[PDB]
Amino acid sequence: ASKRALVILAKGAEEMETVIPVDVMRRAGIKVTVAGLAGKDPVQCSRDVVICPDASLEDAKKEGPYDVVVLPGGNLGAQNLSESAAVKEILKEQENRKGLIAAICAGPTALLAHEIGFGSKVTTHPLAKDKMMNGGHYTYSENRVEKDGLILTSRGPGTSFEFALAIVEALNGKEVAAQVKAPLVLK
Amino acid sequence: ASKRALVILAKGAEEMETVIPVDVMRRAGIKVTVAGLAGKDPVQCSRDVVICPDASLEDAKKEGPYDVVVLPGGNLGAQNLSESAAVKEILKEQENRKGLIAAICAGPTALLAHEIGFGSKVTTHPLAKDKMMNGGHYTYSENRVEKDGLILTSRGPGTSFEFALAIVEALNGKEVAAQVKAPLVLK
Ligand SMILES: [Cl-]
Ligand SMILES: [Cl-]
Ligand SMILES: [Cl-]
Ligand SMILES: [Cl-]
Repeated sequence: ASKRALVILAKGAEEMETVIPVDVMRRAGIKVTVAGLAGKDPVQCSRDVVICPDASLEDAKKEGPYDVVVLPGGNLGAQNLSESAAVKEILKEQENRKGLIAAICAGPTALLAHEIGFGSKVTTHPLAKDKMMNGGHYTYSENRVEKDGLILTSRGPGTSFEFALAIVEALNGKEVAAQVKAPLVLK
Repeated sequence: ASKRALVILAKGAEEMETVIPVDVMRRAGIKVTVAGLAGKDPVQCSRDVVICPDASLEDAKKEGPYDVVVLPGGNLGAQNLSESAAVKEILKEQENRKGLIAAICAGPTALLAHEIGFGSKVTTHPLAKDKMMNGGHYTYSENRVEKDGLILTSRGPGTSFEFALAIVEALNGKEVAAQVKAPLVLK
């Protein structure tokens, strides 16, 4: 069976950090559900790109479990994720079942909000470090992608490909990640 | 007055090559219109991301002229662009007024189809080289971004940030491009 990914899409998400992982994961043969936090209506992202989700989160969360739960960044998107009881339940269940959780840019701050993965080495966007580190519940890294067991984090739009390929490597292995990578013309 | 960009969005466009330039150009303060080739309805991109355009191309083309016309890639998107009389008219008018034309991945093959910028040095995705070079009307480059006067081309999803920043540099200058670049956490 193919691996499955849930990408939780909130108003104010960073559209690059949403689309790059969705696209790359689909290139890797992962079945990706783009789930709208607020419902099935189109989502206005941080830079005004409007993305139509595959499903509401309400519906998608009934079709679990997923091999990865992905949290895009965008400050306002991440705040929305941080405020959601549905997201809290999903991430706690994912942590409890030892499933991967992946978050980029400000996205990792939603892990703090929901008390997920404390003790992990993490990265974030430089501008999100102080938020993430409030209370000292994580150990900070400046690596472009950081993975500490089942918590996978990354820094910003420019690390999105590396983040997505790390997800692919974790789920489908190094060879699939290398095969997906080559046609992308990465630096 | 701010500079203005028209991004022409066709079914089968590469969503990363669509969203990265839109987002980066908006970060640079460019007024970007995402124009749907087929009309104002949501567009299903190559990897099934669905993007809602700002306007139809029919409508957006009445609000010209634009400082840049941007053609995303995606093989099926580029074919759609190549088959469109509306796109032909837009690109011919843009070339005639010495305005920038920017195309990525397979996107440059639409320049061939519409007989735009012959004699220019161009790049494309490696898999689109032979299509682009049919007839020897361009000189090929393996540079990640190529700019020959008002024809700006680039290779693939992984060169999208460099492509977008080259657009920004051309329109708003080197300092604005460097300022936009820094928060992206590029390699
Ligand atoms: Cl943001
Ligand atoms: Cl290739
Ligand atoms: Cl394609
Ligand atoms: Cl910064």
